[PDB]
Amino acid sequence: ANPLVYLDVDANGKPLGRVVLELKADVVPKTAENFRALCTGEKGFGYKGSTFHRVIPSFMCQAGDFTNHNGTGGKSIYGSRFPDENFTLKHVGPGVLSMANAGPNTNGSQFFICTIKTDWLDGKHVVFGHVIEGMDVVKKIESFGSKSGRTSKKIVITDCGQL
Ligand SMILES: NCCOCCNC(=O)[C@@H]1CCNC(=O)/C=C/C(=O)N2CCC[C@](Cc3ccccc3)(C2)C(=O)N[C@@H](Cc2ccc(C(=O)c3ccccc3)cc2)C(=O)NCc2ccccc2CC(=O)N1
Repeated sequence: ANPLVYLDVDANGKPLGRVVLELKADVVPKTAENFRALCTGEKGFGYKGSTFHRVIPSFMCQAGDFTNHNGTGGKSIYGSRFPDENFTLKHVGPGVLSMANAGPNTNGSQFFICTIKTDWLDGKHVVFGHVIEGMDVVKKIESFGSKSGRTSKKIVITDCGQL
């Protein structure tokens, strides 16, 4: 079965709730495993305590830069980056979970959750999961974003793991 993982998120130290994500290990096993292991911290590093550092209304909420917390960093469980596994799954609508990158073959740890259909990212960002519960939490995160992506409050993944 595809793994389910969670992100528990605060805004300014106030809980927003839990996002439940299904990882499509059937289609993108390697990309799904990276995210799963970063949620559990099993390699000695991962998402716990890091932030949603770029949140753009009517676009997406981006997180996972646990080295620099600013969108320039992060790393994968396989090394500093790994190639795009495939582009099979598409940016079909809100709730899509997809890998951030700095161009081709630069997947590390940064990821995003879409709040609209981001079809122009098809073939450029590897989709690997979807929100199955807590989309309302994602909408709360989105409400603290801005056109530049700078957040109005400190949005923190206080805990995460595998369900
Ligand atoms: N209301 C409606 C609004 O509609 C507007 C629509 N806007 C859209 O379509 C927009 C239009 C185009 N602008 C953008 O690309 C926005 C870019 C942006 O913010 N920075 C700020 C952060 C830094 C930069 C540049 C930089 C500087 C140093 C090192 C690396 C990059 C630029 C970046 O690029 N960092 C990646 C994140 C990442 C991910 C993984 C790694 C990594 O492991 C690694 C990389 C290399 C070697 C080893 C490891 C590093 C960085 C970033 O953030 N990628 C952008 C992104 C992220 C998620 C989803 C999509 C998109 C595309 C987008 O945003 N496209």
